[PDB]
Amino acid sequence: WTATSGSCKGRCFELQEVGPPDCRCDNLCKSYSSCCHDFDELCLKTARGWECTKDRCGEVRNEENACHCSEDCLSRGDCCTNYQVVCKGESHWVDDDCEEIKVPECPAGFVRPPLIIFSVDGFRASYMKKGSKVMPNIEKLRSCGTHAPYMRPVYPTKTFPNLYTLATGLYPESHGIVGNSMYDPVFDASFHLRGREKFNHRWWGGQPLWITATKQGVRAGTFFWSVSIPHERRILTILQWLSLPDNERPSVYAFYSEQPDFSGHKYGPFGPEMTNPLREIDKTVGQLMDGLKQLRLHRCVNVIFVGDHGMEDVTCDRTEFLSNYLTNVDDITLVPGTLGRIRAKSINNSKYDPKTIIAALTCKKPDQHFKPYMKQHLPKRLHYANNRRIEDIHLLVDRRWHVARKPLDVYKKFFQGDHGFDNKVNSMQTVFVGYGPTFKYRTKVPPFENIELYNVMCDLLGLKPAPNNGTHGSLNHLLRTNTFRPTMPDEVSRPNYPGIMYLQSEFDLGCTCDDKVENKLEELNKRLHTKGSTKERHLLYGRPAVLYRTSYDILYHTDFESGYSEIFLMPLWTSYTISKQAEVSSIPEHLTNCVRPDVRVSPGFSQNCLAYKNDKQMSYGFLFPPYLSSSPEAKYDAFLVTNMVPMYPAFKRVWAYFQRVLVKKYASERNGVNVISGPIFDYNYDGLRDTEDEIKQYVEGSSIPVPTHYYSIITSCLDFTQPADKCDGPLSVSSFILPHRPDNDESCNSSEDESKWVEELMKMHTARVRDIEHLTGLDFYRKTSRSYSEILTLKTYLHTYESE
Ligand SMILES: *[C@@H]1O[C@H](CO)[C@@H](O[C@@H]2O[C@H](CO)[C@@H](O[C@@H]3O[C@H](CO[C@H]4O[C@H](CO)[C@@H](O)[C@H](O[C@H]5O[C@H](CO)[C@@H](O)[C@H](O)[C@@H]5O[C@H]5O[C@H](CO)[C@@H](O)[C@H](O)[C@@H]5O)[C@@H]4O)[C@@H](O)[C@H](O[C@H]4O[C@H](CO)[C@@H](O)[C@H](O)[C@@H]4O[C@H]4O[C@H](CO)[C@@H](O)[C@H](O)[C@@H]4O)[C@@H]3O)[C@H](O)[C@H]2NC(C)=O)[C@H](O)[C@H]1NC(C)=O
Ligand SMILES: O=C(Cn1cnc2ccc(N3CCN(C(=O)C4CCCC4)CC3)cc2c1=O)NCc1ccc(Cl)c(Cl)c1
Ligand SMILES: [Ca+2]
Ligand SMILES: [Ca+2]
Ligand code: NA
Ligand code: NA
Ligand SMILES: [Zn+2]
Repeated sequence: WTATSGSCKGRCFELQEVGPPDCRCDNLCKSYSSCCHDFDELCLKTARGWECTKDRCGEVRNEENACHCSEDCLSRGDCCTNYQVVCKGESHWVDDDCEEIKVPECPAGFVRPPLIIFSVDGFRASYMKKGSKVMPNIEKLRSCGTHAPYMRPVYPTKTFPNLYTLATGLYPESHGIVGNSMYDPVFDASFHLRGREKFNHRWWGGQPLWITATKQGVRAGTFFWSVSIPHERRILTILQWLSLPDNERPSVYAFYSEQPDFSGHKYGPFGPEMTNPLREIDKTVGQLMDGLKQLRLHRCVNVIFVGDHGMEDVTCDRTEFLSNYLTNVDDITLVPGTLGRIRAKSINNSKYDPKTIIAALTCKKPDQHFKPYMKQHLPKRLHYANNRRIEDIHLLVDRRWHVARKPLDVYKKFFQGDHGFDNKVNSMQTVFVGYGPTFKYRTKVPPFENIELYNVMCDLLGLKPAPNNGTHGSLNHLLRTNTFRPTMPDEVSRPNYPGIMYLQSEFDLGCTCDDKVENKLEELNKRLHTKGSTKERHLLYGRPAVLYRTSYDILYHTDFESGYSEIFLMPLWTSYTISKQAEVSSIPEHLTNCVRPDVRVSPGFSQNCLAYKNDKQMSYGFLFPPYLSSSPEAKYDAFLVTNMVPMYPAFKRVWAYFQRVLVKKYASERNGVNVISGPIFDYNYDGLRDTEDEIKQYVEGSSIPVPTHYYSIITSCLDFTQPADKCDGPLSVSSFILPHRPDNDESCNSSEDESKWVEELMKMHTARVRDIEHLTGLDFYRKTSRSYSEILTLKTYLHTYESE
């Protein structure tokens, strides 16, 4: 109940919402149907439209008007945005030459440059080039300020998850807005874009920027807008708030546009009907900039022009129906469209079984346009599993397609565009431009992820960010000033450096090796290798730091270095360099089943071969590949028990092809590569290193833990004219986190030769170095010649494998 018979007189667009049942006059009152009776008359004036004209100049103030052209309007802060142009002979902001903003040029009383975030729904990255002739204000922001060619949204590429990620710096699994529609089984409640459940604060986790600001004494209202307030009124409201007295004036403002998304769903991303919405958004940017110019704020405020996601061609004929795969379709609930989420229709149905649903949806049709996953099996780069609102069964939908439960859902529900797909898909990429005194001038920056922007907005406002998933400092290169200068994290565990401490006969591991193969010259040589004489070749960027408490040993060898965990009985990391000239060899016949005790490491802290013999499901692989040994003699080191890791035979197919074929291909293409590989344990799918007591699976009868994934980080010189091991400047990286699965059901073509499917798998599981850091508690690139912020940028890089 609202007592709507209070009044908005002197209260229009108040920033502090008032409490029920009192009537409201803030920018969200319409959403709650709680505005006072006179809100439209007083706060939504439209008389005489939005523009000054020659005849209005110097008019007697008429309080009925939408905006003013009387002489007093500048001091009232309520001129139409083109007032000075029409009436005072000024130019539009867009017609002024760009001039570098070296310092804030702000009116007296301004404590800091204000931040204005201008969010555009569905603004696909390629609009910035393709629409540039019809968007001159946006083109001036872009060309004169700091821009990226695109910005990567989060998955799913839907509105609410991305806008709330922009506000919090958090992945959707952590802030809790995991889709535009959600069911929370603990609350037993549902969230939808339409309706009121979404007003309940219990859905919205993390700390959005307006709360971060408010807590730290910086004034800031929410970034939401009632859809029915026209854009011209939103702009005039912002300009009015900027005219408040110093003690009352916010420091952060948000404008939101529902375009071009609204039209893009109707017409497709490049429908001829799309030109006019792009023109109208550009006109709104022009109103804002002219308005700022009038207030002498156009060289004071920092403006961010940012989108939530792009838009793809999608029509209802490209729909897959679950009723064509499942006999039991009425026993499931599907959240449909550009992603699928499946759960049981009834919690009382004891015959519901996820394994049978997954199997019925796996590789059933030749050109099947979706792929089912248990959520823990989704690519780790999506960070889309650790929330009870995310159903266990997920469908990754191909770009341009939908999935639905039954055909009647699609015709008893027009459209030509949609979004929501994998966030690496080119059509889903969106936009970032920063313009103002704190951003750089005429500067292009590489693409980056939208999770990084919260920290930068905190930096722009002098705020300490709440804990988030950005890597603070990784976007320092966007900024002229206010950079954040992080220190590297402190190493928590220092390594042991064991020498030869055990005799062969102390081992009873059930292993064998034909290595009894028969010199002062070359014996000192082998000793030096074990002491670390080649370490500068194979550990190019320092050893990784271990950021938690544990017991581990550094082991040196001719061809590779490793950090060996006495707790997990395997390396945490193994590092090796492969030059462009390196030669690939075979595992010799006499060494096929060779495993050798490591006399530096106790039998008690070693794996054993008998466990692998007994475990009929589990085999083993090696982290440093024997195929890339530098010599027949060095090859023996590759068969050390301390280089062994547990591997399902299905996974060994993947791993062997990567090691035998792809590493050398990369070294050939990149002029040498340095590779760091290792295991990952994430049994609770939280994206974070498991402790020993979280491990759900061991090699049968043993204490050897089974990794959930295997990673590799492959580094070389950005200037590929220099070899990876003699690189003078910036680095180039690609990484992956491959799921360690006992089948290749994910790869529908896995019956074919590995050259037809393995690299496709690896691309799907591409990762940032930062993702591996979270998953391992290791910190890489500790010893380089590069600035720490540059290294943070490198750790956030994702190699996406999309075309231009
Ligand atoms: C991305 O960045 C974020 C932000 O840094 C990272 O997330 C943090 O990760 C931490 C570890 O997972 C986690 O720390 C836990 O916090 C518990 C207190 O949590 C509440 O308070 C905080 C602070 O205000 C708040 O933010 C939380 O918000 C979550 O929960 C509400 C729902 O109530 C949601 O609205 C909100 O969206 C958010 O949900 C997300 O996080 C929770 C986990 O907290 C998930 O379950 C959700 O699915 C969702 O992802 C909370 O309101 C604290 O109690 C925990 O401590 C327990 O565990 C530690 C382990 O160190 C142990 O030492 C303690 O003893 C304790 O154990 C006891 O409880 C156990 C569980 O019941 C029990 O089993 C034991 O036996 C013990 O009794 C823990 O410290 C932190 O909350 C989140 N923060 C956020 C915002 O998500 C994230 O990791 C980053 N991602 C990557 C990939 O890097
Ligand atoms: O603006 C709209 C549509 N719209 C319109 N009217 C609304 C009225 C109320 C509320 N609620 C206020 C109380 N509320 C909260 O206070 C929670 C959010 C932060 C912590 C508590 C829960 C949410 C949300 C909306 C809303 O979405 N869409 C654009 C947009 C802009 C910024 C962001 Cl971040 C997002 Cl996700 C979406
Ligand atoms: Ca959107
Ligand atoms: Ca974990
Ligand atoms: Na076995
Ligand atoms: Na397969
Ligand atoms: Zn949309």
